[PDB]
Amino acid sequence: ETLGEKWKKKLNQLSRKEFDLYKKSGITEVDRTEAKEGLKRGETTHHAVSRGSAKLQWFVERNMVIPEGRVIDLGCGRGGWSYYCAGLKKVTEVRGYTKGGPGHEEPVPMSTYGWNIVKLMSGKDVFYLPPEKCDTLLCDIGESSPSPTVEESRTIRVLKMVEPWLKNNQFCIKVLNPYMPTVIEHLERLQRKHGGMLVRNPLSRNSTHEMYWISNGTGNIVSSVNMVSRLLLNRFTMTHRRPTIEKDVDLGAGTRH
Ligand SMILES: C[S@@+](CC[C@H](N)C(=O)[O-])C[C@H]1O[C@@H](n2cnc3c(N)ncnc32)[C@H](O)[C@@H]1O
Repeated sequence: ETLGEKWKKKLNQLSRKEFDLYKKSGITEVDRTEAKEGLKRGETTHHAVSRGSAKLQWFVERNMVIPEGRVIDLGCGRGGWSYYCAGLKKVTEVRGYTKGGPGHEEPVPMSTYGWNIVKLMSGKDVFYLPPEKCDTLLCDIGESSPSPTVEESRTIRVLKMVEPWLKNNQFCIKVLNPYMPTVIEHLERLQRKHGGMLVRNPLSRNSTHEMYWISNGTGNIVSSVNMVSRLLLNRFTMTHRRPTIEKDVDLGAGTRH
């Protein structure tokens, strides 16, 4: 049994109180108060539509994925990754796909900087989408469950779905459950063919073991995964540490050339 699986069982043992104290212990998170207030008033400039704009920003500002050209955003939800990429100088097109409907977030229209190169499309199940030419492949799909075997299957399905989109392009792909042995085997095969590394984002909650497979990096996958399981296990053992609060992103306004 893996370190990750032991973490999961401990997480499933927690009360809602213990869980709520645990999920943010020691993490980093952005302050959404201003954005939530302005979005509630219908403002369409400056605000990120979700915490996701800041999450992708963390990887980009570290050169782990460098978005360029035609960007595909699989599972875009409200659009936080798509709107963020739309303001980056090398990006020329952003196409987001998400399921919508009951249980799922719908794209939110915005006029943040570069909005004119974004098209977000709801009613799209990516597991039925034919792959398209693109220079950056982004994917943030993976629903948590209390069952890690369910999570194993959802993770493997995503990795099998993304591979035909990958053709010597930039990428950032969520790996919901990276500690199950079968997932490891797949990731190791994928890194051999397409390179990259798995990376833990500091803005991810302790309630998920998600890691992101990014195109610009090298490293040992098993080692990076076990380090996260050790980190998440250690955070059970202490009284809640309040999260390191950071400033949310300002996505600006206006068209781009
Ligand atoms: C964590 S959210 C992504 C957030 C987004 N990156 C942002 O910045 O706001 C994951 C999204 O994937 C969508 N999703 C889940 N399964 C999907 C599927 N099979 N096809 C398309 N979208 C899916 C969910 O509805 C959800 O909106």
